[PDB]
Amino acid sequence: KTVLSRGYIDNAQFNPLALRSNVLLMLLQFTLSNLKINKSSTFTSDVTTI
Amino acid sequence: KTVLSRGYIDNAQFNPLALRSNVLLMLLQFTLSNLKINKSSTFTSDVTTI
Repeated sequence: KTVLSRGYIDNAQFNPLALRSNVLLMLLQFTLSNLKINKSSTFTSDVTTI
Repeated sequence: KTVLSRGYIDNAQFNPLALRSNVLLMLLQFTLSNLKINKSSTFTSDVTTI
């Protein structure tokens, strides 16, 4: 319910007519919520079995 | 009962001998009442399935 839904839609509903746009925005938020660098951390040598 | 009817006929009658004039005046009022400009308004789309 990112756009074109608030103000008339019910909490339990979604509007199929505006599906693609809302899906697009949700994916966009998913993408933006991951823009970060993969820092390296400390390491330990393992001695456990295989 | 615009003309020729003020104090000549009863409140429940209409003058049959002055019909043309009264009709003409009534139409004239009808015409003058519609002298307006059809202004625009806020157009919008509907997200409804209809």
